[PDB]
This record gives sequence, structure tokens and C-alpha cells, in this order.
Amino acid sequence: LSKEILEELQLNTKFTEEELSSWYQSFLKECPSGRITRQEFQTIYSKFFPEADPKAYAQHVFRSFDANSDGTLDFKEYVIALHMTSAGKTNQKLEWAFSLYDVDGNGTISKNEVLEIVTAIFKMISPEDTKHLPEDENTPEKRAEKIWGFFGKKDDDKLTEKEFIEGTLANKEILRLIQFEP
Ligand SMILES: [Ca+2]
Repeated sequence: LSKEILEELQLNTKFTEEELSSWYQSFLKECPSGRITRQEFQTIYSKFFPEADPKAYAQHVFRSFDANSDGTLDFKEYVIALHMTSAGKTNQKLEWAFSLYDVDGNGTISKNEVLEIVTAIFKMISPEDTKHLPEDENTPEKRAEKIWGFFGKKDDDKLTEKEFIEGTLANKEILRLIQFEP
């Protein structure tokens, strides 16, 4: 690691520098490069969520962090990705839920895009639990809709980042929706 990346990581986690270091060493033993590939990263999720199709979701999470598209996530970005994938910190989290959702990366979210992640996210719910799901929103096609709803202005065209951070922050109903299993 590097001193700066050790703190950007410790001031984004309840992880100690000492821990982030032991971690690195372990990570480096599997990726001597100090960087991890989408292929590899995807496996991480297929392993710990055997009861679903994490493949899709994982790929999206991956794209959301691999900034300057090298097809690889390095330790730092990789770490903060394993985070905004579990639960907890949610603002430091929703300031990323936009990145995950603005799939094509421009600067605005579409109805398809919302539906693409809602579905990918859905494919992660063990079929078992797929049922304990509040019917109004218990299928991809639905939830996507019970979301593009709150953001009103059903443009069936666009949703800027302003309206996203506001709707998410304002009403915590969409926040619960748009986001994964915390
Ligand atoms: Ca977009």
C-alpha cells in the first residue's frame, strides 16, 4: 500500500491501517499485481451468495468502481466495493447508488437503467426469500416501477443526480427500494 491510500481507506472504514495491511498481504498473495479483475471480483460474489445469480449484480458493482476503465479494480477501490455491497453507512453509500444506477455513465439515470439494476439486484434474492417480498414490489418489473414512481416526472427518458440525491435523502422509501440487501 501507500500512506495516502491507507487513510482514504481508514477514513472510509471501521478498518484499522494494521488490518488494511494484513488484508493487502493476503490479497496480494492471490493477485500479486495489487489489482483484481472483473473475472476474479465476480467470483468473490458467486462464492458467498451460492443461493442466487450474483453474477449480474457483481458486474455492475465492478463497473461502478473501476473508474478509468482498466478492467481491473485495485485494492483500494476493491475494498470500498466489498463495503457498499453489505450494509451500514448510508449516504456515503447513496453517493454511489447513483454510480451503480447511471449504468451508461453519462450523468442521468433512465427507466431501463433503474430496471437493469433492480433486476440484477433481484436475481440476488434467494428464490426462497423472493416470496417474503411485499408484492406491490416483489418482482423486477414492479420494484423498478414503484421507484420511477417516486422520482415522479416519469420522463420514460431521464433522472438527474440532483433529483436522485434529493429523492433518496428526502423520502427514505425509495432509498430502501433503489438499494440492495443491507
Ligand atoms: Ca445513464
